Amino acid sequence: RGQVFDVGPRYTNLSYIGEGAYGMVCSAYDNVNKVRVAIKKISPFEHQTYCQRTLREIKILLRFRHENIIGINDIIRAPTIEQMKDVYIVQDLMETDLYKLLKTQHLSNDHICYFLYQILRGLKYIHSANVLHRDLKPSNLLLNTTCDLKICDFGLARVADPDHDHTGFLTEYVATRWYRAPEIMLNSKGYTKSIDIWSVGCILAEMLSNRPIFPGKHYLDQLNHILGILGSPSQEDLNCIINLKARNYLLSLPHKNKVPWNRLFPNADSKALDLLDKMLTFNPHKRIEVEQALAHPYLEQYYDPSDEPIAEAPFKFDMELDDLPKEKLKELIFEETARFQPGY
Ligand SMILES: O=C(NCc1ccccc1)c1cc(-c2n[nH]cc2-c2cccc(Cl)c2)c[nH]1
Repeated sequence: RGQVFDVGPRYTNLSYIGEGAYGMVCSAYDNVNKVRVAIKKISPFEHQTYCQRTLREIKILLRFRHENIIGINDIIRAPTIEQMKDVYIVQDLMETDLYKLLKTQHLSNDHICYFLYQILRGLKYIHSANVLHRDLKPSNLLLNTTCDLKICDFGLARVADPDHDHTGFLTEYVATRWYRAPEIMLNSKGYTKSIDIWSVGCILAEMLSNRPIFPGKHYLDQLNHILGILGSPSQEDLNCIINLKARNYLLSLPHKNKVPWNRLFPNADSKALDLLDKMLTFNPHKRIEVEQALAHPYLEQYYDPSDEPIAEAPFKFDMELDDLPKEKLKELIFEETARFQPGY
């Protein structure tokens, strides 16, 4: 529908689901497994940025194997790099994403607790492979008819690099704004696992009220919203911010008191709010880690370290495809998708 969707013989009966930039997603029938599946068309070979997000995601999703992470069952493309204009990614078909649910459905504490658990169970695996998602948000969280959750879209995911994390004040950033951590606008490049935890916390706050917690309308407004609820950062939290332009801005701000979680979330579970507090901690070094998040009393009826697997092996270092030209990426996208062609 709309435009060309050439998913070959093995997939039939196309139904539009949704799209976006350099992509488009339909549902089809897998004749080999007799089950309906989701397929996403990708046309990234235009400029490097698309190719870059497409290579990462294919490279990661293909090495990752986890119940709460979306997998790639199949990849359809042309037999030659010279004929390849599009690439099709076959993935599990899910009923919906968390973004849609929050629009019309009120979640029970049980649903909130289970959804939270699956997010962290999957995030733990991701960080085990030394990888950051870096764009966690409701729309990147898929649910099926029995409320099984799968994290998707690793287009902004990078290998963790905490040693080269520092940067100047008000540094431009690409991930979704409502879920950007405080330090992003202050002095962080986003190469620390503490980036993801913050977003999860934003997500946990949004699940409690069906509203985004920090809905900034622009870059610096995002920091205002956060400071408006957590209140002024303490002296010790302020001493960790060594960058002067960053520290002075915070200093130039009038003293603001923190708003009690139970003031914002009246009918929320106390154990939930306590964990929310740990996740939405201003100081990234103090912010609770994922494996602590699971061991938290709130997730007590699900927590089981033996049933929450980690990666067999991480990614050695940051993927160097950062300054790699359009041509080499297409070649790499081509080489990464080879295992799915019949002549292989
Ligand atoms: O990768 C995915 N989404 C992220 C994304 C990035 C760029 C462009 C489009 C989608 C994705 C979603 C799904 C999916 N499975 N079942 C339902 C979906 C789905 C739900 C809501 C919206 C879409 Cl567009 C797709 C499979 N892959």
